[PDB]
Amino acid sequence: LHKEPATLIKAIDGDTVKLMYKGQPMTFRLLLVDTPEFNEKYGPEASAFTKKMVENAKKIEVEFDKGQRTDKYGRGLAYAYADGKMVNEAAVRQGLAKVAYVYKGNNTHEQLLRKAEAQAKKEKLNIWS
Ligand SMILES: Cc1cn([C@H]2C[C@H](OP(=O)(O)O)[C@@H](COP(=O)(O)O)O2)c(=O)[nH]c1=O
Ligand SMILES: [Ca+2]
Repeated sequence: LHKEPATLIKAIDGDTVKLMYKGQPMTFRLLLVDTPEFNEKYGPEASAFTKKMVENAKKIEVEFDKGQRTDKYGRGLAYAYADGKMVNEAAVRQGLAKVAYVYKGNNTHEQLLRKAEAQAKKEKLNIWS
């Protein structure tokens, strides 16, 4: 896979963010994860975690997987990086996202993220407390 440039337009919630990619505004949905909705338990904490990570980054990048690059709602589907650190992984590692929505052929980082979930669960963090 390849990292590509993007810039933050606006944080949205734990697993979606609005970015400018190739000069166009897009909502991105993070691959392979599910955060609680803002209205649910840990939702506000997941939103705040992803907001801080993307707002504090000097450099945002997106990395598309091998399959679909957009979903049925027109959201980009990607791995997002903040100063080199994967947001999708970091939210799972802190127990603020579950591994989810693992579709065949857009699942390059599945094992990396399942290892992060196992660690968060062993630590009883957040969702796993
Ligand atoms: C993450 C992901 C979500 N989606 C779709 C499945 C779900 O459809 P439904 O809306 O019909 O439930 C929705 C979940 O996104 P949210 O968790 O952002 O609600 O997005 C994909 O199609 N591909 C993906 O990789
Ligand atoms: Ca969600």
